[PDB]
Amino acid sequence: TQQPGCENVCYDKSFPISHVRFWVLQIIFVSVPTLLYLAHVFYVMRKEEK
Amino acid sequence: TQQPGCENVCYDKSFPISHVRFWVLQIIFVSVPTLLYLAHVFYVMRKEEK
Repeated sequence: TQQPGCENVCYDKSFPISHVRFWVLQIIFVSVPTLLYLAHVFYVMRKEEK
Repeated sequence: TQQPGCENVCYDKSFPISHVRFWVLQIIFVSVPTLLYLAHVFYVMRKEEK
């Protein structure tokens, strides 16, 4: 098309969120509970030491 | 503007009819009664001849 601004609005409609950024979000939210448990058990060990 | 087709629609809005063509219409409609009278009196003369 020759319509100004049509390309990026159509791209935005086609891709609400990028694939790689969505996968980054997925992997980060998957890793969050593991890091939470790691830090929690580390501080539990610190409490046990004292 | 970069909008396709805006230039000619704006030209059409600005100039509903061209100036020279409007003046041609004016002069032609002004001449019409003169030609009508000329031909009419010519045929009246032809009738008078016979």
